[PDB]
Amino acid sequence: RELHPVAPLLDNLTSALNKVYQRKGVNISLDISPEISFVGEQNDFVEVMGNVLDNACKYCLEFVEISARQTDEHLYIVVEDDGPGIPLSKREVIFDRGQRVDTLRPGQGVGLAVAREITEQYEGKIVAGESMLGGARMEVIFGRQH
Ligand SMILES: Nc1ncnc2c1ncn2[C@@H]1O[C@H](COP(=O)(O)OP(=O)(O)NP(=O)(O)O)[C@@H](O)[C@H]1O
Ligand SMILES: [Mg+2]
Repeated sequence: RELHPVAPLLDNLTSALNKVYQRKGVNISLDISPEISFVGEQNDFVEVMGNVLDNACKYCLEFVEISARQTDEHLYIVVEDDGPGIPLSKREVIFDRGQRVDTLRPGQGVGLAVAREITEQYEGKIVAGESMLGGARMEVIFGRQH
């Protein structure tokens, strides 16, 4: 399947988000080596990452960090923020379908339930954890990279 360099896609997403949240002054740092790529449908990668990155910008206090690594069959994108995080007791239910009635602000994404379902199409998943900053750590994993 087609190969998509990750850095440029994340750059496109950040740029769009920097606008939506320009008033908040979120500082988004990226550590994505140039060779890291995503194998699959570009829009799938962007829908998942757009939802996770929008959440980080929305809930952070100021800092958001994005990093990535890849192995032979998997791609790992980690998004960390310095916000309140996701309570231990909620790191499960946030991936289930909820009452998302008209929450369609122009920057809203597909939601985490749908984002996880997309990663599962690639034999992947999304793991909710805690960052060093104490806020959320979301690790997005896509499989089927070989
Ligand atoms: N980075 C984060 N920091 C704190 N809470 C988060 C974070 N990411 C997700 N959540 C929580 O998980 C919930 C569901 O995620 P998601 O499915 O993206 O929400 P949504 O319905 O699309 N609305 P929104 O939280 O504006 O993205 C959110 O409403 C938050 O309560
Ligand atoms: Mg969302």
